[PDB]
Amino acid sequence: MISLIAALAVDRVIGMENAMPWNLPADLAWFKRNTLNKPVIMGRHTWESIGRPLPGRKNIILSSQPGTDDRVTWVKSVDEAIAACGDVPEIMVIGGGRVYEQFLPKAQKLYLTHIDAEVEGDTHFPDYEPDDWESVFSEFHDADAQNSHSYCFEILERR
Ligand SMILES: NC(=O)c1ccc[n+]([C@@H]2O[C@H](COP(=O)([O-])OP(=O)(O)OC[C@H]3O[C@@H](n4cnc5c(N)ncnc54)[C@H](OP(=O)(O)O)[C@@H]3O)[C@@H](O)[C@H]2O)c1
Ligand SMILES: CN(Cc1cnc2nc(N)[nH]c(=O)c2n1)c1ccc(C(=O)N[C@@H](CCC(=O)O)C(=O)O)cc1
Ligand SMILES: [Mn+2]
Ligand SMILES: [Mn+2]
Ligand SMILES: [Mn+2]
Ligand SMILES: [Mn+2]
Repeated sequence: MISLIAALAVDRVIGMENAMPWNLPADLAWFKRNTLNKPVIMGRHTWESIGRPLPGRKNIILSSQPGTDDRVTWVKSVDEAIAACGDVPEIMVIGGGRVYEQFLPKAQKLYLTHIDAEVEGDTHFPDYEPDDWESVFSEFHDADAQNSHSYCFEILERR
């Protein structure tokens, strides 16, 4: 099973200048909770944004070019990325925009954080078709001293 996980600001913005212009520790905790002990697939730009291997996860990087770090696994196509995960229950695709667009048709589950923040961005989550997805979990949180925007965690499953 392939899942996508992402945090989206208003208008589906997911990044700006290879970074994310919000700091929401509760959402990072959610990301860790839902990805630990699973393989994670990311594009090369997201690998450079994260800046180091994510511990406790098999890190698979998509790039057309040879890899430059043997602490992670480098693959050259979508099919190779999936195969490199082996026979696990759930593969997590962690972006960025180009990678989400290629894996969305293959995904059964979306883990989305909707952040109530107006962010100029240069990268968006794919338009997906709402009729294709059932919301199975949602949990809203007001802003607090640690998280400066309200946010909603949602899980959707392909109908
Ligand atoms: N809000 C969130 O949840 C979230 C999550 C992840 C990322 N982001 C943000 O997303 C932005 C980065 O996204 P992006 O769309 O620019 O880049 P991306 O999807 O991270 O990386 C694209 C790169 O991945 C490689 N790639 C993708 N598909 C491939 C394929 N089929 N075969 C081979 N290589 C492939 C290519 O590398 P080569 O050029 O080396 O061939 C391509 O240039 C940043 O702003 C980051 O902060 C946000
Ligand atoms: C840019 N990026 C890709 C990306 C994909 N999907 C996402 N989905 C959502 N919901 N929120 C995102 O921020 C998000 N980010 C990342 C991803 C992870 C990290 C990072 O440092 N993670 C640590 C933190 C553990 C903690 O603080 O509790 C860890 O996991 O151990 C940094 C940048
Ligand atoms: Mn092929
Ligand atoms: Mn197999
Ligand atoms: Mn806000
Ligand atoms: Mn599209």
